[PDB]
Amino acid sequence: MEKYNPHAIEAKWQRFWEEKGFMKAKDLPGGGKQYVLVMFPYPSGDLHMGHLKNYTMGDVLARFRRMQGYEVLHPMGWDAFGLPAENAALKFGVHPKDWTYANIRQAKESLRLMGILYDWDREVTTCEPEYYRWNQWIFLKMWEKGLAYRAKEQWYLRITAYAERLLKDLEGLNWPEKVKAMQRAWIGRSEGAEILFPVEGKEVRIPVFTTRPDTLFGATFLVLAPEHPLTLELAAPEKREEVLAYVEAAKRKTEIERQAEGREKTGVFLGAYALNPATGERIPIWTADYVLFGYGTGAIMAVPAHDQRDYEFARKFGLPIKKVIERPGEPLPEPLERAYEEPGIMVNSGPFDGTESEEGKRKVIAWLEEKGLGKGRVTYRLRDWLISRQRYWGTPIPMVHCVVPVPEEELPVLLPDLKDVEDISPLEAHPEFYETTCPKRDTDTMDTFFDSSWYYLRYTDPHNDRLPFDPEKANAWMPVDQYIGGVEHAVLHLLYSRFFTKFLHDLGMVKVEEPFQGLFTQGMVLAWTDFGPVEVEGSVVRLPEPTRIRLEIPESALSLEDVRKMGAELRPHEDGTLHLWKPAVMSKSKGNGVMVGPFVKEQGADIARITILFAAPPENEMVWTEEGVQGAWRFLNRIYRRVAEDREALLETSGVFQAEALEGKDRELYGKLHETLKKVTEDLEALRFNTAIAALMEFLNALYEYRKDRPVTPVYRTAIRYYLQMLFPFAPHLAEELWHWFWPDSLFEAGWPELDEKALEK
Ligand SMILES: [Hg+2]
Repeated sequence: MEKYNPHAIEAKWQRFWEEKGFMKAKDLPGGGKQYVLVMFPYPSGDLHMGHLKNYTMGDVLARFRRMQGYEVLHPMGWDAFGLPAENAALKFGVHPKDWTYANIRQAKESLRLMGILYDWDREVTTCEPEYYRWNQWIFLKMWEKGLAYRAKEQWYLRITAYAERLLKDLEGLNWPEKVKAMQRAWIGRSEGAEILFPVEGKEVRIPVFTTRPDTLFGATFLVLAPEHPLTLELAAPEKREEVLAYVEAAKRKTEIERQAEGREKTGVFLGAYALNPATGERIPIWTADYVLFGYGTGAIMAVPAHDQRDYEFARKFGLPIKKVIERPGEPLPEPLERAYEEPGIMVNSGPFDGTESEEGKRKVIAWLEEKGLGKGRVTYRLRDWLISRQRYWGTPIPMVHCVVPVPEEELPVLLPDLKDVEDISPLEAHPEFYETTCPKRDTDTMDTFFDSSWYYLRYTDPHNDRLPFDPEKANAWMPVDQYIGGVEHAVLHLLYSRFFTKFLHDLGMVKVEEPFQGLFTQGMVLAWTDFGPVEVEGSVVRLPEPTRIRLEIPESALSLEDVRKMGAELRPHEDGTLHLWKPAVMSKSKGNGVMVGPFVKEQGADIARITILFAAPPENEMVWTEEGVQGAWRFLNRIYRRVAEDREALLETSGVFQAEALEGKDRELYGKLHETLKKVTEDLEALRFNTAIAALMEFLNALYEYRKDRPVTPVYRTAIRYYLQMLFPFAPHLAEELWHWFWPDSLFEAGWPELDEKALEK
């Protein structure tokens, strides 16, 4: 009897599935659908098992949903723009376009060889004009809606205008809490307050914003930015000269060097005074370079005792320092050597004395609103999105500097046609490019994050040359049911995407306001890596510089316990010394990547898929090991052997039987079959792919145990049929192969087995 052999059968089925177009997505789903999306990769060459873990996950879900009868959209594309292609050009002296298309061909083959099936008709390549013309289109619509502006002097997207919705809409979002929390923390909603300071002898009252209203009684002076309209106006007669000069000198500088840590503290007393609303005390008004006009109201109240910058300023110019916050368990030192910036208890704050700091902010705000001295104001840490880039390989900003927007019908604004590779601001060295008539071209390209903030919508209508996409098509496929990928480092991408969707929704183009209904997070794939020799003495491990550098840690010494805790192990080398080994993120740089092409050629696709899928929960990190590979071989070998051994008998057997009439082991098998179907189905729907495989391994053992006592029976034949259907999503090639031994059509046409509720009883 022969044995399982991945070679030949896999290439056979891969072509079969493609030609049959089983995974082609309909233009408009009708009565349900499933949109399975995996984060598209940067076209940087051949992929390794780390990348394939995500793509395999997507293929499993897609095949499963397809078998259930859903209309499935599982597309692949390329995040082609960016620096990678540019660095390559400067290295190999090749056009970025050529390097990209070559890498695309390789990655595509790697995906195909793993048995991954996409609707390639919906392929997108971001570096193509057919795609980035729509980036420019969207950019104009944002400009037209006041969401895109220029500021000193690059372009920005007013994402902060959606800060509140980006935060609020998270509540109804069914994502992992850890991801939602990272979104919340990045946006950073904070409770603040705008306080009004009356100016002695003047009509004007100076507005000041602060997140520490709890320290109001400690405000000993005000500080206006030099560019503040009140700096010169309030400047006393015998101070206007000095102030005027300072203001001018301030402009000659930049906000970076003004807010630069280390520089000496400079400033000028305006000769004018303000009244502290809380104490009614008279405080001097100053102007200083460290205060910028762009933030808050361009003016701040200074609380030396609780803000280190104000402390240094007060100390340098001899300004009063008043303590109003203390630690709960001890009074502050006297005199004060530095500012105490942490929460505590309010003191020297009139009626607020003894009030806990955080709660005190609310009391003071509420107090200010009642007396009409100030109001609560919400602030966000989230800043606007800087999209301007001085690079060649990117989407050109559709703007002209006569600042006029390029006409919608004149789009796209194509990139210059080089002559040199070193020729790559890059757009500035192209006179025949920026030289145009007013309706000079902008010489900046868009941050590639712009490209990826809506690619999932383009997939719904990839060939539309009139709009980024037809609302009808997009609304039919959206939202994405499961977005697959690592999130640990995708805070921005997720935020930017949600932003784009909400904007496109405001334009009436998208029904939903949240692009990803579900996040299928994937942990990193690791691989045992040799970091170098070490020297051990007692419980201490000395790390030679080369070894320590590869590990990227500050310790030149580790305890045996530290080594264990990090998941490392000291292993004897033939060189006669011990080396420190440890699972490390699989990446080309680390030189620990397991390339798809080579592996599949030497082993197989199903073997790789099972190795990845069974290693651990998808959300957890996993280590690719030869042990896992052999375990995969063993499992596939046993499935093949079981069916091969009973092939002759199975052929002469009918699968028709009466469940109620089953007895003994036959009835026991029927029960186990359906319990397995339930576990596998629910594990798949819950994204617990490793446990689904475990259930299949367990049921395979039950099949072997059954055949010890019973022959090939109708119920057994049905169990084999169901098994192959349940196996298809995980190891599609072997499943399809064995299926054709007894059945005519493809597993894609067999559907998903129907669960028998009653069989689960008792
Ligand atoms: Hg391109």
